[PDB]
Amino acid sequence: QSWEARAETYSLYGFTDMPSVHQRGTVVVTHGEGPYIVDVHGRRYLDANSGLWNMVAGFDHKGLIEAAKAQYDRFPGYHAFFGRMSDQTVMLSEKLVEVSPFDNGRVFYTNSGSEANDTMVKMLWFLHAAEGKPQKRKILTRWNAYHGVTAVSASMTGKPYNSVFGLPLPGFIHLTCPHYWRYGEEGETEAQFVARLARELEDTITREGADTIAGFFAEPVMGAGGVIPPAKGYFQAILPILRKYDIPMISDEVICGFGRTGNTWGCLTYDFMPDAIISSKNLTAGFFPMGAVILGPDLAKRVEAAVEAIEEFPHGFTASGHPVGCAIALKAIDVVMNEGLAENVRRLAPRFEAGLKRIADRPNIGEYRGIGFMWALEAVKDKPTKTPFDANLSVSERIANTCTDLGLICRPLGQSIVLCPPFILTEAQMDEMFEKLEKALDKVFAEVA
Amino acid sequence: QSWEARAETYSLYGFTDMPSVHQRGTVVVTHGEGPYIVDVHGRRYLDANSGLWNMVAGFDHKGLIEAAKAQYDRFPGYHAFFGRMSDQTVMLSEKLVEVSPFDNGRVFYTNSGSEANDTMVKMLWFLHAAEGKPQKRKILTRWNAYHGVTAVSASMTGKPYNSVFGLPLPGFIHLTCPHYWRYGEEGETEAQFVARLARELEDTITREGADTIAGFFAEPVMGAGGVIPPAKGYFQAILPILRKYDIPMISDEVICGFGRTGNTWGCLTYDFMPDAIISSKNLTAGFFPMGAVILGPDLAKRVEAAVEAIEEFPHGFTASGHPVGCAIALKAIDVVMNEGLAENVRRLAPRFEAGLKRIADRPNIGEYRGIGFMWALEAVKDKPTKTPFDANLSVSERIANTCTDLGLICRPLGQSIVLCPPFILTEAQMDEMFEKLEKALDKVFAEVA
Ligand SMILES: [NH3+]CCCCC(=O)O
Ligand code: NA
Ligand code: NA
Repeated sequence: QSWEARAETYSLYGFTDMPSVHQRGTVVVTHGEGPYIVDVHGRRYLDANSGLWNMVAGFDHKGLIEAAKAQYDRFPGYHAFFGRMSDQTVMLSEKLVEVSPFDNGRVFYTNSGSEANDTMVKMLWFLHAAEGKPQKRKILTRWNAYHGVTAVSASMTGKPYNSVFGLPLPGFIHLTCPHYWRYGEEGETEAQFVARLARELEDTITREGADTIAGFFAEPVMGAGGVIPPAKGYFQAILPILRKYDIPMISDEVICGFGRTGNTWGCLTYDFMPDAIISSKNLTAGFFPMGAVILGPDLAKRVEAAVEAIEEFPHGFTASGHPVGCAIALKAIDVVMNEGLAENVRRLAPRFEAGLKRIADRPNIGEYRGIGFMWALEAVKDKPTKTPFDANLSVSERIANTCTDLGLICRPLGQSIVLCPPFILTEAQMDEMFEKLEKALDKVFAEVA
Repeated sequence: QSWEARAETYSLYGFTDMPSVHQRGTVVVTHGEGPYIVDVHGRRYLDANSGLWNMVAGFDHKGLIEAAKAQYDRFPGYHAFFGRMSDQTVMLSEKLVEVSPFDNGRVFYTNSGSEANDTMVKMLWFLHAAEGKPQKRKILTRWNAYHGVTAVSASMTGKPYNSVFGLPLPGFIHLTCPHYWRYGEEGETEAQFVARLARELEDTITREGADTIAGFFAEPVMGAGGVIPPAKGYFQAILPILRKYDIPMISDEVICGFGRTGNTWGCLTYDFMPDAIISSKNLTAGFFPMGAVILGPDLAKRVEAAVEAIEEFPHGFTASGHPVGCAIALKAIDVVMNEGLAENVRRLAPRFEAGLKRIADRPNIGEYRGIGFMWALEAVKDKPTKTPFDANLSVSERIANTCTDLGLICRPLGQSIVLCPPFILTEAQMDEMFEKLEKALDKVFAEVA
């Protein structure tokens, strides 16, 4: 019984290309060092995807390892219901409101980012109903958005593949993605593009009626949708319209939270104030499953009041507010902001951007894009016309597979080659990643020209 | 700035009475010992609730503590997507199929039971759609059922409190609860009761159309709905009907999995064979957030064939199949099943019954119920007629409160008192539990009767 065999026999794989995994075998990982992972055959890889955006401190950070173990020595498990919670919970809440852009606020916990978005929607429904508008339920997101995998968070996610579940559910509207390169019109400037989306939102609000719309969620920079920075002035045009019609604005900071963008929050980087923040991933540097909904002052007041009218918030997850996870997050927050990880991103962003600009030079890259330590190259069959490769060429898989074969974990989402390495990444490691990526590109584009 | 005050300030409370957490100190917890917890001032309490059903090994178990720590030392975090996963992940999937009632099958990972129920539903929509019936979407559960708090899992839950959210969503149907004592009609026997719910199921299927019904979910014994064993023969009547009409049966084993009913699974205790299992909570003895969906032979083959047709299953949570969680799970499973914990439940269940049997003697306990290490006492004003006390006497929230005063954590649910202590409980600690409870009951029934 090999590892590959055992894996195939018992696993139902999620987000796994099945013809790749049948033909190649599951890669079974035993440990890591810095930004490297090592499999059971001893084969070693530079994971330029931070595992899954979240391992910003690498795969063996001593401080974080030591922090987790200490909390298990102290108090290994508990909950946050019935008027009881850990000291460690009370601590993170306090810490989180502080690092947040809000002056004061409140914090509710989940296990995943998906749960947090799901919770956020329910909070909105609860809130508008208690404030006299039970019909105020619709949820606005963007095409290419990714907000998670529960029925609701998947309805929030703007991707063709949710049709296999018969989603989105009624009440979830997808507006145009602010990706200027893809969706900008013949001879339309970036400013004209941003004005068209401001206009498109208002039309939607007119079409549906503000009294039926409960919220607007946005990632500051779109992550799993393939690293899409917003067109210039998007949030500046977008927010006032939402204030005008009394539509809560929620910032999904699950990827942008704590550093990847060049700041503590994506909404800092793009200079807007949300009514609430959804945080996860980096929150624990992938050491423990944690999610957080951070309500800004206005929603905090309103939710709090709404609760006391009824006497209980009948919502919550078994492991939410976990002593271990809260401890880890404190340490992770401290490590990122005070032990140089976030600054490392700001420092190396210029060089990272220089590498991609060099790489984008060839016939089959349409553009490069991103910010800080989150970036993507777009593969095209024809550059002038912007036309993608045929589905049957499986260009995405070829690139992933070839990268893996050269010792580089790089995961393309669609025809968007994504790079989101840990923050602990050294200039030499960054060179390693580029050199490996380039070879992969040469090989694949020549197979496929 | 006290602990109580810093708690109130930054925290949003889940499943918490606000009139009594504002009234009494918000209890902040530092550590534990065996089945006892210690707060920030130094008071000890016997937790007859295993934290939240899940701390079956107690709060300071040596082995689990070291297993958790050992894994942080070896590989503190990863994911299970894109053709990769940790060695821990593969061992756990193997061990879950073995330890489950299924001979063979497949495992999908979540962080919580709510996530896992939400997932199972999505799987069913996916599967039936792939097999040519996209309208097969409706989900059957029972009144009083508890399945989670995501929009979908809360819709599955049969509790009036979800109306604050405008839930249940369309498609979610609650059958009568199999609680003979409460829902048995005058003169009607238990055998007749079951016969009637059987008829109700078939009438519901006939009326909706079997092609529109995606699955049937049940807790073998209902937990957070107040510890309810099914009327005798229920699952023996329910199953044949579900099979006659091609409706997948899912056993929600989130509370009942791994020992609490006196067997490895609730479904073994009640001698029925489901099509898939939802597991969480005890899986990690509460040490880590983990959920699992274990598909039996038929649904495994069928889901895999559907995934295969489209080449990728577009579902998964970032922390799914986490290396630490799996390593911890793997250890909890071993501790419960091989180190006496499950066995101790069987050893002490008749003594547990004997205690409640005596307590239920009072004119104010209307009934005891449960099995293994999960029990309820139901409070009543008049025993002959089964009328409860008036709601405004908060007769349960008192017993819970005066219990906490006496050093016993005990959860009130409606008019009933719930006990589900850790599996490690000694005979002496069990008697301490009864001692402290009888005193609480004496004090509260004196006042209220
Ligand atoms: N956070 C999970 C990323 C999922 C990637 C995909 O859409 O293929
Ligand atoms: Na702040
Ligand atoms: Na088995």
